[PDB]
Amino acid sequence: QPPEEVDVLVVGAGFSGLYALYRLRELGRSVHVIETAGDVGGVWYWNRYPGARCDIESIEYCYSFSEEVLQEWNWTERYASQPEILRYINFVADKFDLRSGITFHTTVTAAAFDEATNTWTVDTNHGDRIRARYLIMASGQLSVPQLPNFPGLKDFAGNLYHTGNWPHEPVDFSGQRVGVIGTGSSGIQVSPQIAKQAAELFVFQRTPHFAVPARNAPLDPEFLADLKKRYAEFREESRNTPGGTHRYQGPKSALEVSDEELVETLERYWQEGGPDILAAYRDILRDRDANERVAEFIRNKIRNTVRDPEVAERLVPKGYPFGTKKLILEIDYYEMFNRDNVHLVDTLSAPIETITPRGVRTSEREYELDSLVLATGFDALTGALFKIDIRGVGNVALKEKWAAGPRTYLGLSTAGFPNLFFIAGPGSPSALSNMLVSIEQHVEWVTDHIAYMFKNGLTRSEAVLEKEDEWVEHVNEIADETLYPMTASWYTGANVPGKPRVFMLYVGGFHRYRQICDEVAAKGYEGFVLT
Ligand SMILES: Cc1cc2nc3c(=O)[nH]c(=O)nc-3n(C[C@H](O)[C@H](O)[C@H](O)COP(=O)(O)OP(=O)(O)OC[C@H]3O[C@@H](n4cnc5c(N)ncnc54)[C@H](O)[C@@H]3O)c2cc1C
Ligand SMILES: CC(=O)c1ccc[n+]([C@@H]2O[C@H](COP(=O)([O-])OP(=O)([O-])OC[C@H]3O[C@@H](n4cnc5c(N)ncnc54)[C@H](OP(=O)([O-])[O-])[C@@H]3O)[C@@H](O)[C@H]2O)c1
Repeated sequence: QPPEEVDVLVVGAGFSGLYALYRLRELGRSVHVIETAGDVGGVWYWNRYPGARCDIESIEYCYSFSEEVLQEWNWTERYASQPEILRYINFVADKFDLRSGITFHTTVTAAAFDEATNTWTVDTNHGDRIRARYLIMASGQLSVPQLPNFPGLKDFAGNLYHTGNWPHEPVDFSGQRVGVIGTGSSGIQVSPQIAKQAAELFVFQRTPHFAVPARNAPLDPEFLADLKKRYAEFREESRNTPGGTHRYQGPKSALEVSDEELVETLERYWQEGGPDILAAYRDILRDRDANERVAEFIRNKIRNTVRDPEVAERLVPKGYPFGTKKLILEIDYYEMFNRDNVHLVDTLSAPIETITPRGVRTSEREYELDSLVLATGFDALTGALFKIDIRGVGNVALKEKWAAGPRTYLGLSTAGFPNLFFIAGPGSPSALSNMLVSIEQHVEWVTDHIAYMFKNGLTRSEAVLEKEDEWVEHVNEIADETLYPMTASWYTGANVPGKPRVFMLYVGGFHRYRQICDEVAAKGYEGFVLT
């Protein structure tokens, strides 16, 4: 139940928030968190759908700031399930007594910067008004569920769910005719789970996403114990990579190798599982012909997965470069379509016309359903800020500054909004990275800066408008040497009608981005106006 005056206010208590809280306390600053949720966790509190699971190996997707935590915590599986990750987060929160720094059940609704006093005034739906010198937005990247765009949702007679705001008490689909709309990551995890309770499962595909097998496995406790001996060293290796994990960076071009070496090299990634295929050859993101060679191996893998070819070809991702939507790890998802209580409804060929109260009508036919699950993604990267009335200098709304796309210096800050910091968001590596790496560096960097403002008795930090401008053109130029901008993904805002179609992330790799952030801090925060 919030203070009235705080050195730094933080929004959200997922990985970013909790680290921010801890580190700002270690730095002898007053600090408080405001969080919509009932408890700590962010995505891992929200997304309790059955099947929810990490894409990055447990040993990678975790904090490194605390040596004790590395030592004590025991991961059990190659990819943590959501409850295990939530346990981890609750564990870390207990260990550093973080909850006394967090007001739960409370959404921030506006914030306005008082040029008179170099300070932010932050409002909430409960009615609290807090005044802070610095505002840290740790409100995540995928934290505002997107409904799909059509009519008669309100009308549906059965039960309705978004994966991203799933109920707390487990949901029973036993006996039910169930429909899932969305075959993203969330769709692909949640479906094989639902398929096991329900009498009939209908899967509403628009564009096929690319997925490879996770080959999850138990985590050998010998190996864990071993790794613990050199944990910090291992983490440090992950921090000096483009992607923030131990993925091997293929030195070769997917064009230079023969077909035989191609198939044989990719068959090895396929047996092993996980995302490392993305970096099998250096030019898979940089050259349509390179990418198409990998992409085709994948599609055949998918064809040979499903007994019936008609069904199989509808599962085959067509239209766009492999790796340019999030690459998805599947567990028994394609196998699922062999079960005869599962049906793939292709909405490319037969659009969804409306939801009726009895279910879902396409142009071809209607589908009667007792339950319907939306796995339809999130208003991404900007979604969550946009729900807060954030006003900068001159009373400029950020919602408007950014209306043609996010405009940031390093992603960390935007000009015209002193003392405002975005954690792991547009302008930065963000979700193109093991996010615990992207997130730890940002918190470190932001909180170093705040510590350093206080050390030097300064009170106003602002990004310089031309540097912001130079940063944006830079983010776009590098995006444009890759294949990313070419496709409609949440990365480009394309999953939301009317959202400006810009590739929003920094594609240079984490290591490079940190280097830049470091040279910047080294020079007294070049590109900021400090007063
Ligand atoms: C299902 C799912 C799985 C994921 N898998 C991976 C993965 O495998 N690897 C990876 O690297 N990343 C993945 N991520 C990306 C994910 O964003 C990060 O890994 C990380 O969990 C993000 O944490 P965060 O602190 O940035 O914010 P979030 O965990 O998104 O937390 C933000 C918090 O702020 C709260 N909040 C938002 N607005 C307000 C408001 N106005 N007032 C008060 N509170 C507010 C939200 O409720 C939320 O609690 C996944 C994302 C999803 C959605
Ligand atoms: C770690 C891990 O495995 C994990 C697990 C879960 C999430 N995550 C992370 O969060 C991000 C989101 O993944 P997600 O599943 O929640 O959402 P998505 O990826 O945006 O796909 C939305 C889906 O719904 C379909 N769709 C959208 N609108 C539609 C419409 N109007 N009509 C009909 N269909 C509509 C849309 O169809 P299409 O043709 O591509 O627009 C697509 O099928 C991920 O990338 C990860 O970063 C990670």
